[PDB]
Amino acid sequence: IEPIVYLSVASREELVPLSEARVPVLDRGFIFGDGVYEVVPIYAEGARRAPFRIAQHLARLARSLKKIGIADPHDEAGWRALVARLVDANAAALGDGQHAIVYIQVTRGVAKRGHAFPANAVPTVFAMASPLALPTDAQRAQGVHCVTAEDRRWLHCDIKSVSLLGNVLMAQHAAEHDAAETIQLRDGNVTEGSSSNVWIVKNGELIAPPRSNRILEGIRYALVEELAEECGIRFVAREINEAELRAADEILLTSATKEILPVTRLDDLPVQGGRPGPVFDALYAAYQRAKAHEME
Amino acid sequence: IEPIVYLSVASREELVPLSEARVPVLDRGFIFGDGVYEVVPIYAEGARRAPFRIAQHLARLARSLKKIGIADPHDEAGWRALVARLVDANAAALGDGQHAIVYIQVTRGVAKRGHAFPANAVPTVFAMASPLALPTDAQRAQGVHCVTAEDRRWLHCDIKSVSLLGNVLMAQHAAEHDAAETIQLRDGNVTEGSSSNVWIVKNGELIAPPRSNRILEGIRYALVEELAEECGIRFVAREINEAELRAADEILLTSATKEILPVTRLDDLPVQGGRPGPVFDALYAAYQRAKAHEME
Repeated sequence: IEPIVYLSVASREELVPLSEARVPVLDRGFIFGDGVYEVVPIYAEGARRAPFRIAQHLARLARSLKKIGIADPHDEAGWRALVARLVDANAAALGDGQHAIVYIQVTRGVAKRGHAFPANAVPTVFAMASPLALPTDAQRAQGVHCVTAEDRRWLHCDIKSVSLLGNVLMAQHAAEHDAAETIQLRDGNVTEGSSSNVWIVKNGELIAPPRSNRILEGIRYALVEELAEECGIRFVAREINEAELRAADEILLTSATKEILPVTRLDDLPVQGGRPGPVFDALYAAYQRAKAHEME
Repeated sequence: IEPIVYLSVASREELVPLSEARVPVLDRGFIFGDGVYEVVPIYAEGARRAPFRIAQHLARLARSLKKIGIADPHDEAGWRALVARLVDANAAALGDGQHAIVYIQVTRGVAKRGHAFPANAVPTVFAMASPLALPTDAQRAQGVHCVTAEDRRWLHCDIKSVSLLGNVLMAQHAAEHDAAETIQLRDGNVTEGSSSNVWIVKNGELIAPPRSNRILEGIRYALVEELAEECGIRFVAREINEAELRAADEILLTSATKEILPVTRLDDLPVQGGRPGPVFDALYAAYQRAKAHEME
């Protein structure tokens, strides 16, 4: 069964098979990377599918839109209804028991090509629901490999934008090095991954960089704060320099698709003893409780 | 008469009216800004249209493609033939005497959404010929206004990429300030405009920043070097700090669509006496000779 996607262009909307969904070539999403996006995890219990932290994802979408001057085309209820309809439309394509991600992209729309904002732009909206494969048993048990690289991205990383060539290059770098992610450093301090946030553990304390324009605030930033408090784990927001990263007791990744994931090799060297640590274990369990609590 | 555009997706190519040209929603140009582009000026003498410096533009296209790992889908002759066919196809839409720009965009193609390079990607190619309005008599006589801003772009500015949200924000900033361009500064030194290169004149000498990953090497960089030598104007490649920019005798912009243009107001203050200077005049005349010489 083919995925069914949502597409609205020039205020004309459709729900159609993926193979039939096409955008005009002059959409500024295609020409200028002029748009923002969200990825929302959708968990299945049999035929029942429910989003996780969708209020917080939609609040970020609103922030990303405002940051680049695109008017938000739906209220929160409207976005929620759109996502629900899209997920429902994909019940057969996904199948019972199958988790999903909902991808939402909003661009400034179609106009004569010119860099400044076009007068009276109508935003384009694209949304898709596709299967989500969470990190496996094996990956949680063994942990994953990350490499490091210099952060050469722009300085508006607080916007979740589709101008993602810099992130694409870092993801490809990771893949070429048999790694799940590239941990970027700027001025010798950790920023983030190509599509995940980075945490370390040192002497029983959970540590993350402070919120800033070098780092996208993941929906998991607030969540993991909550989880650490629940678990009685001290959380410290603080710059992490390269030495501190390499000497960490644990290194963790978070994202919508990763949940929380232990990093047990860094640039081909084991992280401590090369196995996931107890803070990962506790936070991962707490994440699963949070999923059950908020959705069931 | 509607513009006719070229589109190749998944190795299937067409020449079609603009209104009929659409790309699949999962093209990585739309999803990830994962692509590069060129803008080539096409000058008309009546019904005859000819590209200017197209060899150099195509060489840059090849460099941009290689820099992000996309295989080049044509040899130089193939690109030249594509451009010629496209311009011919648009003879009626443009009309006699009408200059054009040819826009060429190449993306990594359509695939399941994932940041790393997809295995066996077939690049998408989009090309359009649209009317070019050069800066007017009035603009050359009076000069244009620029504003300055901090350079918050990424650090691979040597790639002419379509991940252009950062450039879009700077172009919009300029428009909001009744300005033609935003001159960016990084670490207190001039880099470039949102879509143009920046030059100053001080004590009869032409000055531009050095080639680097903070600045796209315009096709006009080599050209203007040639023109300055022809005119007996000393050219110096050197960092320009903010003070030197504001105290310049002349400030100039170059791009395919601007040719060379004098900047006579900077952040709402006159540049010297607020009128275009003699180095602008000489270089502009030399540019026109170069056009006549290389194309006629």
